[PDB]
Amino acid sequence: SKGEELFTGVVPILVELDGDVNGHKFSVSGEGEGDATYGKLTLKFICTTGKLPVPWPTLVTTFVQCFSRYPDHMKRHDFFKSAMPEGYVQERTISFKDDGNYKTRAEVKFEGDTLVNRIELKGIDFKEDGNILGHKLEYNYNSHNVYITADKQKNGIKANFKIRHNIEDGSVQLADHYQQNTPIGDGPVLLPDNHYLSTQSALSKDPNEKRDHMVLLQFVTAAGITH
Ligand SMILES: [Mg+2]
Ligand SMILES: [Mg+2]
Repeated sequence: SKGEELFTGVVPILVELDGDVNGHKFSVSGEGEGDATYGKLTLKFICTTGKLPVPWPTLVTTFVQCFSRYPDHMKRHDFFKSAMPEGYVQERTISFKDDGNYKTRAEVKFEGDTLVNRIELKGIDFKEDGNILGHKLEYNYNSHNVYITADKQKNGIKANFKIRHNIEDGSVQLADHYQQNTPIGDGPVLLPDNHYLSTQSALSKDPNEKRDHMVLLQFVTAAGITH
């Protein structure tokens, strides 16, 4: 298909986010590459405004599910690649249990041969010394299942999942995710049967990088459909 064919090799990625969380305004730029053949992502993000005012882990899901590996027998269920190159809008509400929420609106599309994710993020209702604004979350990341369903009147998809952020005291900060995706272009997209994406992520630091930053290595496989 046109869209899937754009992902058979290594594709460079750019991420650009502007955020406002409880009036703390910040921006992040990221770069790296994806290899959807292996479900593989490598990205490095820089906060360009100084110190990031929320913990890096809380932004991982916001910072390109077209790089998930869809098994061959599941090709017909890959909405994300089918919207390319024109792209899709991706919107979420991320509800941090007993704390505030993020609302995000992003557009994921090609600019030339580069896959771009441009995001606007708004966070409200955060506690000044909760786990987010108080920076109480460990610098690590768990493995999740992203449950996808068709959203036929939008010509797109929805997703619902729970992200678990470990807290430095050993507890966990839940971040409920609700997601909607809508194609931007006029080409045919794929409306999938129910399925999920199996995720795993590893966070690290670049020892020579003195700006506030995050290095992310991520592997994602679509699953839940046998034939
Ligand atoms: Mg720049
Ligand atoms: Mg079917």
